[PDB]
Amino acid sequence: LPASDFDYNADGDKIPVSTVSKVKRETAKSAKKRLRSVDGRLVNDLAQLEKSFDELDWLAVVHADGNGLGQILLSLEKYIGEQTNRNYIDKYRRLSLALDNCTINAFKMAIAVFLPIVPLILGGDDLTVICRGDYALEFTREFLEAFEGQTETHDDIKVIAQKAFGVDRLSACAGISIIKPHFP
RNA sequence: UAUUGACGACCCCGAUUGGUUCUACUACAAACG
Repeated sequence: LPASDFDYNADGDKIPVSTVSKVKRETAKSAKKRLRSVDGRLVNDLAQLEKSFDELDWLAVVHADGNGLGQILLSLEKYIGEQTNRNYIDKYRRLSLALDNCTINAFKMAIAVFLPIVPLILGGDDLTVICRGDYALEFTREFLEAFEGQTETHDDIKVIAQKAFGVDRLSACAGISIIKPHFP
């Protein structure tokens, strides 16, 4: 885009930026708050990992994505049980909230493996975070074990998954880059 | 029953270990005000 505003690069030099880029950077402040608020152990900023954790020799972007919700929602009329509108809304709504809670709860469990971890996106059935490298396969194993364990026990998912796939759980998968800290 | 009647060199290397252990990329420049 054309330049419209000025902002500061990571070196702190003033640079030309678009109004798109400018409003994104303005909002990163409210984002970093909300992500940290999930758990006090979390680090607010990649800069704050660099402050608090100079020992790090590696870093890992984790990206994790929930599985099957789209096909369930495309078919949810089958799975609500009683074929009535009032039940559809309730089941649809609670299922959607339940997966957000499962992702949050599974995340607050998994971080016990470390806290040198910065969340980037954390909501719905979808997670991505910057971990301490050489703790991310273990954090993601623990997260995916805890995401299943959450969706097993979480009543609002349990019965639907049973009718959808014959087991009372959902699943998620993860990509784990594992990167040296200055790498893009 | 125990006689016949003297010659002649050999060995030339043999057995075994034949790799073992550590370091396997490290900082960077692009990420981050």
